[PDB]
Amino acid sequence: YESEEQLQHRILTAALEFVPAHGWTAEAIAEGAQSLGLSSAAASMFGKDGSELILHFVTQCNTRLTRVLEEEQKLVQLGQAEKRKTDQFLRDAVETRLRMLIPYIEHWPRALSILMLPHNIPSSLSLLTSMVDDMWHYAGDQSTDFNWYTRRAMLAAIYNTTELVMMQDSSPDFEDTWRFLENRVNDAMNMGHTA
Ligand SMILES: CC(C)=CCC/C(C)=C/CC/C(C)=C/CO
Ligand SMILES: CC(C)=CCC/C(C)=C/CC/C(C)=C\CO
Ligand SMILES: CC(C)=CCC/C(C)=C/CO
Repeated sequence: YESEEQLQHRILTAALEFVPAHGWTAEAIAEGAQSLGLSSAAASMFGKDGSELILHFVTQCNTRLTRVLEEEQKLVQLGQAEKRKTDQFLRDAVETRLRMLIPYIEHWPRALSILMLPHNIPSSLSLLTSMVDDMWHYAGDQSTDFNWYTRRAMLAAIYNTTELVMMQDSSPDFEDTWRFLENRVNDAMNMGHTA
């Protein structure tokens, strides 16, 4: 027994395994359904342009991030890890989140162009905003903050800038991307005295 919303969630999760081979397409969705033992006809629950699969992927990545940040916070509470200052915390959080893209990196510029279509932009912006909100919550944010916008605008700019750099990066294990991110974070957290 399971609801329709749950059923569609499970199919789209399974479809992700096939995006590397087939792109953000109905074909990936149909392979996902079949990999679960359902009919390929279950792809007909979804559109053809890939928007639902991509938005599903972004949401899932944001959920995985919060679970990672929760786990890391628990290590801190048990005395197994140091509490990181904000610059290192943010660098690690953005890296954790962007690494989730590595298996899909050849397809990620295409996904970004689809997330920017007019009918997707409100949802893509909500998801970005929720992501940076979450990151700041675990970085130690207070419920009430006069710097609410500045913090989120800055962190969104670091994230998106680094994402663009990563789509050009051929260095081993994206070395050059994480060095860029480190510099962007260090400069944003100490903007008054940057080079
Ligand atoms: C603020 C503008 C103009 C674009 C950002 C919206 C966008 C392209 C989001 C892509 C997906 C993303 C970065 C998700 C993070 O949760
Ligand atoms: C690759 C495509 C089609 C779009 C790039 C995604 C965006 C919106 C990048 C701009 C984000 C940025 C560099 C800073 C925050 O606005
Ligand atoms: C774009 C901003 C600042 C917030 C997301 C818009 C919104 C309230 C969506 C409801 O799901």
